[PDB]
Amino acid sequence: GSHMTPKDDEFYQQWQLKYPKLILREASSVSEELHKEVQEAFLTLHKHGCLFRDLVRIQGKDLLTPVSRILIGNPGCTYKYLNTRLFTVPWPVKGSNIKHTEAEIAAACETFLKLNDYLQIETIQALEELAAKEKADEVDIKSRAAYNVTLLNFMDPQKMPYLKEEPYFGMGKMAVSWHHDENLVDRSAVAVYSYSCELEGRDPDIWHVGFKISWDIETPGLAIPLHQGDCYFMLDDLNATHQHCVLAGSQPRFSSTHRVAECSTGTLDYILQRCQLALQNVCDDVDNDDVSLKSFEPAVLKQGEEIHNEVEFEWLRQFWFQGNRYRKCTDWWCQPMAQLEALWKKMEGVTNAVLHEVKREGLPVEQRNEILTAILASLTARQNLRREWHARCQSRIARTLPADQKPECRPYWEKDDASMPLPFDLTDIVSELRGQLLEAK
Ligand SMILES: O=C(O)CNC(=O)c1nc(-c2cccc3ccccc23)ccc1O
Ligand SMILES: [Zn+2]
Repeated sequence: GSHMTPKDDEFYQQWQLKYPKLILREASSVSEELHKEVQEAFLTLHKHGCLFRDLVRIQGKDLLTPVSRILIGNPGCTYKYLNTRLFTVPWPVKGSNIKHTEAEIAAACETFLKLNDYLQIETIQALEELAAKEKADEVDIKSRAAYNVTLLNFMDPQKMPYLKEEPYFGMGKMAVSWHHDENLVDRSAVAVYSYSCELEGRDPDIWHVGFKISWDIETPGLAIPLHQGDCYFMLDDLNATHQHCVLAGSQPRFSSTHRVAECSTGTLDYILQRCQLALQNVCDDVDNDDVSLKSFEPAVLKQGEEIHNEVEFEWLRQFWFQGNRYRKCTDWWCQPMAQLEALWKKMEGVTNAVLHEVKREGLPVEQRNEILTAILASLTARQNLRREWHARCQSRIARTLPADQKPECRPYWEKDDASMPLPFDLTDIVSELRGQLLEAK
């Protein structure tokens, strides 16, 4: 089990033969102005403390990433990985009015937008070249380079020295283990700008990106040295056929990883449209607590309860688990989250209305049982997911974080709370409904 670096004769040919959708643009091909702007933007976002270690979940374990991160991108866009939905700090894309940041921060976002445009152009060029090599559509290519977000990383290996050893090729210390990037548009490229501050095998003191073939530890892995401002590109199916990792050096290092996030169910607009659809079933002359529904058709109720779950667990809890970090950097999401929370509270109202109907004196049991069968999976999931999020929020690792990042379990209410129609813990309700469904016939 071994690896190759530029110091190996076989390196270049092995790069050609087993890893040709991996492209490398050395810092030289990038303008000094852009380097400067980008690097000052990294340092800027670092000074203002905008990068946070994520509290992710892997194989059922709550883990703090060694790396500090922040997501920057199109307004209203999210990127979900390791069960953790990141919300963009917005950059000023076309027809945008952010009005949300502290001067320097905004300028940094603008910069990473500029970086994004450049890397996009380079990715398009390289993908052209690749298709032309293949020769020996255009919309597809522009589509696979349309980076809508960048995920920024920082790590100081001197302050963060608790790093695993690369287990298969002897590549040494890993900042990030072997993985595929999730939640990307199919066959979409990833473009990385790497900014490192200042013998057998790979140089331990220099940062590398490592690549291997999926399922395969026989084919030697590649360890690519990254210096200051080097760029690399994972093109086409590389991210699917291969795995990559980050090999830490000794100095601090920043990176900007530009992605086409698969946000078809990952944007504010999308989840507001979903909420609007759920509340089509609600009589909406006035906003009060007397929620009354237009139909108890099972399909409509199932849909409603499914959307309720989606806005609660994919949006509100995800957002508040992060402890309102990035309020530091922008207030963009404050109103939208308030709005999604109000919509969700109304849906608590809807559920209550269904539970009210299910108990109604003159409701024929057949219709009742149709309703129960329609909503039960949703309520069961709501209960299990609430147990999970509550536990995730209270975990030992979670309580150790600063007060500026303390996982707020939200929304959360006590039974003594008369403002909420339904209890947080639905155990008894789900029991009753199941009991009802199995009554003698
Ligand atoms: O810095 C580099 O040169 C390489 N960056 C990443 O690979 C990277 N990968 C992920 C990532 C995305 C999706 C799923 C993952 C699963 C495990 C580890 C990283 C993952 C996140 C931030 C990153 O910076
Ligand atoms: Zn990755």
